[PDB]
Amino acid sequence: PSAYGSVKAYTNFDAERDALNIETAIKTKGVDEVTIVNILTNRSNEQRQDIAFAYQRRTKKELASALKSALSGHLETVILGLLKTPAQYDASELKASMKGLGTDEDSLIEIICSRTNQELQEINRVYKEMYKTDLEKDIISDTSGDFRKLMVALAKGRRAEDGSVIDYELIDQDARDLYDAGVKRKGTDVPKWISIMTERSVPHLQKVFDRYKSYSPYDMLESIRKEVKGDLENAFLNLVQCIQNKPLYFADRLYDSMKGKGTRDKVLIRIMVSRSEVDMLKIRSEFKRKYGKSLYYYIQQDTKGDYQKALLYLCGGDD
Amino acid sequence: PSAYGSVKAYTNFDAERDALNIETAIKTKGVDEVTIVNILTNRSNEQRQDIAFAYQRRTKKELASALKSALSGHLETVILGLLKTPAQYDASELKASMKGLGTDEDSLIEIICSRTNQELQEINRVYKEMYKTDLEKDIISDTSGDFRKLMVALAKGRRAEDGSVIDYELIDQDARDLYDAGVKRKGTDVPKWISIMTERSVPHLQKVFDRYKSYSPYDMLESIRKEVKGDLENAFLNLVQCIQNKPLYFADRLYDSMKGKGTRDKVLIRIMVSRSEVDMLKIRSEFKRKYGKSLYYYIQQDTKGDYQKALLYLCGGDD
Ligand SMILES: [Ca+2]
Ligand SMILES: [Ca+2]
Ligand SMILES: [Ca+2]
Ligand SMILES: [Ca+2]
Ligand SMILES: [Ca+2]
Ligand SMILES: [Ca+2]
Ligand SMILES: [Ca+2]
Ligand SMILES: [Ca+2]
Ligand SMILES: [Ca+2]
Ligand SMILES: [Ca+2]
Ligand SMILES: [Ca+2]
Ligand SMILES: [Ca+2]
Ligand SMILES: [Ca+2]
Ligand SMILES: [Ca+2]
Repeated sequence: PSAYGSVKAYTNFDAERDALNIETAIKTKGVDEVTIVNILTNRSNEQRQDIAFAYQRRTKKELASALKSALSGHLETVILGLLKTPAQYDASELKASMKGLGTDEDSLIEIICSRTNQELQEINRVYKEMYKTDLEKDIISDTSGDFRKLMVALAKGRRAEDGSVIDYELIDQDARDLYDAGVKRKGTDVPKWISIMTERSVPHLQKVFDRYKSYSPYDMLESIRKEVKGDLENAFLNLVQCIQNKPLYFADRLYDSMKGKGTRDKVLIRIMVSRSEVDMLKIRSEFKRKYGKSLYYYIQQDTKGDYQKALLYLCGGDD
Repeated sequence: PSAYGSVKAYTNFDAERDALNIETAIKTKGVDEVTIVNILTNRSNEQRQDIAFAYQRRTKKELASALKSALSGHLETVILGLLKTPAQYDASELKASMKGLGTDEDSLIEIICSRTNQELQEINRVYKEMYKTDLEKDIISDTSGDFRKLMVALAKGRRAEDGSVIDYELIDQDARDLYDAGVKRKGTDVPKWISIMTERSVPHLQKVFDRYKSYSPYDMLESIRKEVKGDLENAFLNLVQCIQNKPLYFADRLYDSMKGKGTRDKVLIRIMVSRSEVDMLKIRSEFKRKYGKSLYYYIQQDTKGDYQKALLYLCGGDD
């Protein structure tokens, strides 16, 4: 169990009682959204599975579809998201980003770039069972060129596992190689860049990016903005952020989702849901440090209603 | 479904008739090995299955069991081998290689590196279906290290599968990558090697190896002999030979089993049996081309008795 999540297993818990309470609030006049939120936002993801199992034993009807009926708008999205397992959620999100004409580059990049080997292995499995097809083949189908190559590599989830040993020689070499394949020469050797950033372990790459500043006038992120463009650039920039500092990566995505006019609800929700039981505490930490005010504070200003309430619960506090 | 095999189905078949003559030969005084070979080594594997059935039905005893008792030495091994189905044979040999302290690396490598996806799948099914445990597990328990990773990957039999289109860009990239991962750098990146050599299709790798010769002063085989050692080396050398020219791979194996004093009978017998209905013609072709005389010739010189005849029948002709 991750210690940096914001949402934790409810101390004293009973699935069957929750199921009853949920249904009650669902049957009530005008629906008792408040209750449904108060319960689901304060139960771990695994406890939610049990509640969905119990609710079906009582009503013979699937909790998800029931709640889908009683709810609507952004709130519905949030709840239906908190009910799926992490892999199911991520799988459905990856499927959604590729559904129809076009590709939601942003969201495809976000998931594939931040998930770990362990998380990806489970996603590939669930994605197959859920959509009777492989994530890979789906990815190869909606993307092309170098972006496709990069996304396929990351989705494999075969990055080397971090070793107890620091390979200073390899770090330097990988550093020079990154400089030689880009800033140092006209054009770019994208395959070399891809090879290294997807195969080396994160800890190792973190040091590589540091050594890299010793050979290049520009750091990795900057060098990227200069060497590539389009979806490719977007991908590398996201991936490098996830390697250097993931909690920070998400705090920035969260900031971008609310900073301006309106709200990019699709992004805000996915993060608040998927990272609630992972590193929400570090994210809030990085967010508060960088922007001056709490994440909580931004959510208050950008959202309202039960929807807001839901998000503020997943946030955890820092009011 | 193997136009290049030397042993093909006997036209006027009669599982019954054959079964009878077998029983007669077995019950004859001193045992009539001559007619037993004359029959079994001229009937297709699928046919021998029917003969085994008709025989069991008539004697209430198992043909294999009967012959094991009636025969001995090298002949017994040849016959007992021919009675098992391709999958069953490979399975047993495979198991035979790992049973007992230590591991017969050569036998294990030969089978794992030369079998195609289809053949491997059926072996995986028939293996557990025989020793009540996944082949992979047995392999993992007997193997260790880089050697293990390679054997496990090959065993899965999930190599890319063979297309229409030649991917020139990928052929070059793989070659350059193989060099960058081996001869060009201090040490070796065994994972990248395993990755490329186990996941790309054979027609593709053949070109990869040719193109590789454009980056390195030494070809793949030689590069391997310099980059790695022990079982790992042994495996790679075999694997690459199977990719470049399988019939030649086997001709070379057959030649090594007889070139010197005595005879590595196990190897000779396994190849003669396991390849008799697959590519024995190309193997004989490649053999005569490289060594001057025919395979028939070498077998003739290295073996005698009824054992000799069986091998000569499995071989084909080309006196
Ligand atoms: Ca209401
Ligand atoms: Ca609804
Ligand atoms: Ca699409
Ligand atoms: Ca788009
Ligand atoms: Ca450049
Ligand atoms: Ca650019
Ligand atoms: Ca806003
Ligand atoms: Ca005799
Ligand atoms: Ca015997
Ligand atoms: Ca053993
Ligand atoms: Ca050994
Ligand atoms: Ca080397
Ligand atoms: Ca060596
Ligand atoms: Ca000899």
